[PDB]
Amino acid sequence: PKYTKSVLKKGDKTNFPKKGDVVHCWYTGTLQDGTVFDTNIQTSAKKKKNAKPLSFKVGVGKVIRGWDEALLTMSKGEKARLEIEPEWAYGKKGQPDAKIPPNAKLTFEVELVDID
Ligand SMILES: CO[C@H]1C[C@@H]2CC[C@@H](C)[C@@](O)(O2)C(=O)C(=O)N2CCCC[C@H]2C(=O)O[C@H]([C@H](C)C[C@@H]2CC[C@@H](O)[C@H](OC)C2)CC(=O)[C@H](C)/C=C(\C)[C@@H](O)[C@@H](OC)C(=O)[C@H](C)C[C@H](C)/C=C/C=C/C=C/1C
Repeated sequence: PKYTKSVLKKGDKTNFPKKGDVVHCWYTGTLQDGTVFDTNIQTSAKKKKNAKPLSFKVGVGKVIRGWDEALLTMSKGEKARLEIEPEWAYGKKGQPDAKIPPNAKLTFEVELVDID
């Protein structure tokens, strides 16, 4: 796989998402030099899902390839760090209009909040 995952806080080890499911996630993304280019983790309130965690369906290509594959190995509660090679993120061109330089390897802390 072209990502690397380190478990930072262990999940419940029972509830894992399948390719069907909708996952609810908090995240922070940093570029190589350390600058966080995006987070949804909030210092005003979490409360109550204000603001709301990210939601998408796993395994169906709604998100970048690194996220899609890594979410399938996480259990509910798990906070993990993910280093994703450019090939499994925004690749050669990157996404300039969204702060992603060309050929950036990207590091994300991700936390699985809930699965339905
Ligand atoms: C302001 O914050 C943005 C998130 C930003 C966008 C730009 C990137 C730098 C970034 O900074 O986040 C970022 O941190 C990032 O790289 N992320 C977001 C967190 C998950 C991983 C990654 C990502 O894959 O983003 C995604 C990346 C940008 C796009 C994918 C790239 C690969 C390709 O396979 C996919 O095609 C399907 C599109 C953005 C998302 O996580 C959102 C949730 C999903 C989509 C937009 C698409 O799946 C779309 O499909 C048409 C949908 O079905 C959605 C649900 C439809 C509804 C109406 C739109 C919601 C839009 C929400 C946008 C949000 C909260």
